Amino acid sequence: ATFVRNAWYVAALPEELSEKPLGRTILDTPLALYRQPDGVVAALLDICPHRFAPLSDGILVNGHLQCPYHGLEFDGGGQCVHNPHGNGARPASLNVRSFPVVERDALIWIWPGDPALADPGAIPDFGCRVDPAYRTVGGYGHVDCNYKLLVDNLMDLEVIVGDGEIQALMKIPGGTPSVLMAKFLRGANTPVDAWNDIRWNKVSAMLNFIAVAPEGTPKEQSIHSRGTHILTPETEASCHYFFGSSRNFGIDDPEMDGVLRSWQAQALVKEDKVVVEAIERRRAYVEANGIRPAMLSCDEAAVRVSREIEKLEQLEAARL
Amino acid sequence: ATFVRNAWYVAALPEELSEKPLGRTILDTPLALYRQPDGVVAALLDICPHRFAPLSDGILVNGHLQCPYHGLEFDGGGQCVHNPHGNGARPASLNVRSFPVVERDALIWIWPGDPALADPGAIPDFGCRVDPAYRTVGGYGHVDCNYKLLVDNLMDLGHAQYVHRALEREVIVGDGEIQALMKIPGGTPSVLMAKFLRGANTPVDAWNDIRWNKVSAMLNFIAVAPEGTPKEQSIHSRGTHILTPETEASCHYFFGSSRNFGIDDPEMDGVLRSWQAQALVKEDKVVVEAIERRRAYVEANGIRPAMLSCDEAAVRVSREIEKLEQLEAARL
Amino acid sequence: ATFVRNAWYVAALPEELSEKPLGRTILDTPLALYRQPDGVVAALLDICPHRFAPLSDGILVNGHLQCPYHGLEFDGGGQCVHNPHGNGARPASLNVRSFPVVERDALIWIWPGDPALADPGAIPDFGCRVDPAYRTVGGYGHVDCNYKLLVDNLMDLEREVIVGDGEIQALMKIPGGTPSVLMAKFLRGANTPVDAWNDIRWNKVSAMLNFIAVAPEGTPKEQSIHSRGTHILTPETEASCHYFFGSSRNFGIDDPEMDGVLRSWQAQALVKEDKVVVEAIERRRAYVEANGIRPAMLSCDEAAVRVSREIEKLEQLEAARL
Ligand code: FES
Ligand code: FES
Ligand code: FES
Repeated sequence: ATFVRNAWYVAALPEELSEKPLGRTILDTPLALYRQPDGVVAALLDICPHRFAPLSDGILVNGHLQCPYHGLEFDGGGQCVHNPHGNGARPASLNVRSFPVVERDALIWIWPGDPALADPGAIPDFGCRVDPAYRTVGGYGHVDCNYKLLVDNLMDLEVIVGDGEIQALMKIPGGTPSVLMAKFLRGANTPVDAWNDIRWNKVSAMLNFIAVAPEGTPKEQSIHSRGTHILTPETEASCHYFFGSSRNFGIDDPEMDGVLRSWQAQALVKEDKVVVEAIERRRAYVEANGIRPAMLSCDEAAVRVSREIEKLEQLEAARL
Repeated sequence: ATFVRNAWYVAALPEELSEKPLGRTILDTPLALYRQPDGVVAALLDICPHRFAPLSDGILVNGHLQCPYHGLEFDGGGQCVHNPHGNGARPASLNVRSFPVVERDALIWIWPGDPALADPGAIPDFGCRVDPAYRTVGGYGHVDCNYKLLVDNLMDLGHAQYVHRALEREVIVGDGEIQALMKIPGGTPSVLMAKFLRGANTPVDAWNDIRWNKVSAMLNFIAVAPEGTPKEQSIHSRGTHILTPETEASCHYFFGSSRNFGIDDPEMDGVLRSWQAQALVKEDKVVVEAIERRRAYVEANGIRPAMLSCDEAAVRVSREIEKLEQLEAARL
Repeated sequence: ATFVRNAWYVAALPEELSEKPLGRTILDTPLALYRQPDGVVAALLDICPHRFAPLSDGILVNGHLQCPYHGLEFDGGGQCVHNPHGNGARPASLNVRSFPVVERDALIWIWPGDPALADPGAIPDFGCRVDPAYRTVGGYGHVDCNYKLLVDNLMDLEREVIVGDGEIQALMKIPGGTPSVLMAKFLRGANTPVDAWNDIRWNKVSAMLNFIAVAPEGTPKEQSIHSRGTHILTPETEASCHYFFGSSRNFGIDDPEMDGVLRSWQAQALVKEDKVVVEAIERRRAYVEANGIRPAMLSCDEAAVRVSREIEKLEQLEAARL
């Protein structure tokens, strides 16, 4: 596959991690993701340097991940800290590869490329996920399609182009009938404007803005929800979906939490998950013939994000 | 893959189609087969020209199939007839391929190859399925084997279906049509078939004929008659046995029975609608599906089949099919 | 795939075979295994010479395997003995390949390569399996890993490694010990201070026989209370294999309760937690091969490394011939 490795991707949501490691594949790389007894998240290559057993099937022993096959022990940095055989010796060849991980904005970000180039300044800005003004709920979903098809889906219903960031803004005075959603509709009564924005950040992290407000008031003074919609490639033809909603209205609604923690309700439904997986199963045919997609007006935002990913995939491929 | 695309194939039975589209793959081509408001059947490539969503998961909107992804609308010809986006424009690139589809003899025929060569006069004659002189029942079956294995099985020496237990032989070969004939005067095993025997009582003649038409469409003739009565004035059933490749290693089987006996017998309809009784026994599906899993081994070693006496008709259908494979492989 | 075809491998346990044929694949070769009316075991290529049907889905007709498609009949040599078609003629083109098979030591051995080199004298010695002095129990397992990984797993006086011709032995005596020399099942023999042994023998390609022993003080190794475990692997595909496991013990011969706990034989030929490691190692093969990733060997690996490289040398010899 052709992946963009020198970039931050979400590998998990913080609640998924524990002292029991989680095995998850990121850009065709099996990682063992666990949280150390002092709370710091580690990401080790899920292939023991000895005879390749899966570290993610082990447990922590004195805060060290102990391989379930023969008991080599590893720290968050990948250094072998205990060898229970023979002279107990730990040459450098017993170290497992370690990945940069930064926990920020209720997200576990990982750098799968050159670990020396990992720069926390490049992590996309998702502060609303930790903002006490917002109520943030969400979850995880696995999808059997290449990540770019869900990037299209999400970049879909003014387009500003920046460096490693793209914005697709739509302001809707009144709409086709009423430009009010059921959750927004109960807020006020006087005539309203609505917004439907989404921001794309380098590789495949996205944040939308769904808003309704009386008359023509500050966009930020509206009743709104910011959607976390982040994709991380799993294999060339599969990916992980991290979705979440940060709402500023009816914050302490235990009922609203239920519908928004649903897979079909916050991200793509059953017919919407079926569309991307179904498109993916049609890839071999469209490629075998000369079948290229037919663009419409509503595709400008998606096409520009697609071209940014294409540039990045070619630029890294040029390196190797 | 290796298919003979310039030929007519059955893609569905009429009763499978309605205004809710059916997704079916024919010779590695995903089709959406649906019936328009006036009942006329359309056959579109199941890949929307926009972002490749499956049209078969859509519905009709004012009689037009609307893609469930972004709402483009198509007519029976694949023409884009509504664009709900932007200036609404409908350039030619928003057309989806349409395949020649002809509903005839209670079968839904499709031409999966070069549409310029699709000639409805070439569709094999399965008239007995609409002949009010006959009672016609049948159904559908899917099998995990290359279709030629089920064509071999059906062209096999005096081999009938389970519900059909019991001059001599003759194989006539023509252009894209083969007939393998058997007349059994009086017999030695049995001349009355279990389902037939309730016709008359005195000693009889028996027939077991089968017709093959270009690429995998077959119609057999299982017959019983007293003494020496006209072959066509006999008690008989015309069996519809049509195979359509799905993938290189799987296929669709459309089986049917056109009988002139027990026309108003619903008990008889039940068994003849049975896929193991009429088309393929469970032990035969296991053999053919098992042979398919052996294809990689026999090809990797040099293993060619050793033919017997009971194989004359099938080997000829096999060689006719192969020539057609060559005609297409040469063109491109 | 790269297999060692000029070698004996177990294809089954005798109780798996009967007059009902068994389909099993050995080194990418589909076999039909059945036992003839006189008890003699035959091994035919599971591909009928007519139209490639599974012979293994057939039945015996007068001791001859009858193909379930069209009824051809085969004897133990693969010879077609009945053709129910036409003039009944049976040209040689209707014979199916037959494989050398030798039933020995309650094992079904097969030579999947060149039949001209098949020498029953090269079958490894597993006599304890038929020794009336021993009580033998075991079974079968299929595992989704290349067989070398379960040879690695199993190859893992103090610890001494003996190397012979097509034979490697890894011996361990634990004199008295410091952790424990008493095993849970063994402890109910003697009680005053004890020695323990854990040896394992590997014979060419992938047949292994271990020795688990416990005995008081310093008594003869052959006079200990012990079990000789059968651990034989046979490749199925590039990435799957058959596991034949067994226990031949000299203690509690007539104990049917004892038969039960050793038939929970996850303990010697680890097959539940141990199936999980090798299948997981196998699923990582594409990554470790795609990068230049080689295993880092330790002190506990001398036996495994020598057996692995002998398996490797034999693979090259055959790839070299062709
Ligand atoms: S083999 Fe994984 S730690 Fe010894
Ligand atoms: S795929 Fe976009 S309109 Fe059908
Ligand atoms: S395939 Fe075995 S006899 Fe026809």
